[PDB]
Amino acid sequence: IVTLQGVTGGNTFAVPALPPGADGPPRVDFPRSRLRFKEKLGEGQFGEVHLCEVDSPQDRKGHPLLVAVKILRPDATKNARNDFLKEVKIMSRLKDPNIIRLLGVCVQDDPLCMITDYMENGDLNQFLSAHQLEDGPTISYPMLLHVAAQIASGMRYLATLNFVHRDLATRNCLVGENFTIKIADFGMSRNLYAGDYYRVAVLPIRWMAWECILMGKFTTASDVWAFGVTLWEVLMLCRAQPFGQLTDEQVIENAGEFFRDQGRQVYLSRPPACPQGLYELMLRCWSRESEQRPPFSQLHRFLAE
Repeated sequence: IVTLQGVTGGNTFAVPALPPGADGPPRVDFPRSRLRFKEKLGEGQFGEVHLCEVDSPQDRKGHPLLVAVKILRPDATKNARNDFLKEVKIMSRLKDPNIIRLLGVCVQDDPLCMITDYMENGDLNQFLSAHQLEDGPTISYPMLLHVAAQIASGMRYLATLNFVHRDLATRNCLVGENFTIKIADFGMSRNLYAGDYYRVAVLPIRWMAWECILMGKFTTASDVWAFGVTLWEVLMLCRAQPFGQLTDEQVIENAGEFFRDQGRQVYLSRPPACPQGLYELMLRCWSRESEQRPPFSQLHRFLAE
């Protein structure tokens, strides 16, 4: 019923009817000549996402600035251009330390470009999956909770705006110096994460709540379910895929069992690094009834303290 993929490949947010801006993007277009291509993160139907460096960004500090660049095709239809510009207005509202920010745009010419901040160490799945827990590089358990706490605060902020992410996961959490986290939305565009999506729509079924799969009902409570799975990833140091032993069909089968709720379902097991109390809170995010799932305000309080 619902497609989540945006025009340039990434996933889009579910947003209320937004008042016209009267906050917003920069009034001046970003000089394209200042974008040095580095890599192609992913692609969509009418565009692509690039990683680019920027020299002398005054117009981490000493090194060059990494940025993601959404690029619409020059031959994009008027509907595609309107969709891209809907994404712009949404990303222009995002102003939080743990959320990516719209840094510039290139509208007055072709192709349409969206410049957003990008973190130094790429996404958290690739970075964390190489670490091991302290008794390759190592990470402490307090630093893990520090990562999870930032993700909670990011969603808490999105919750205050009535935004719904609909594709939260470690692959959409960007990491930089000192385990600074910024939530983003590029993973859906990446070949590297195809296994995380089921073709139909193309959906991240392993992170979706049962009502997203069986009714297409995405809400803040369904982002809490995804945050539950994401927290599980972090405490597993991103070593395995959620329900990785199951096929994509068995994952939909399992969603029906969450709905039937007769004990035939299976939940993710407690990660070795996870205390009992944190696992219990993790399980509350997977409650059958949306209302029984914790709010991000309460998740942020537990993880920060």
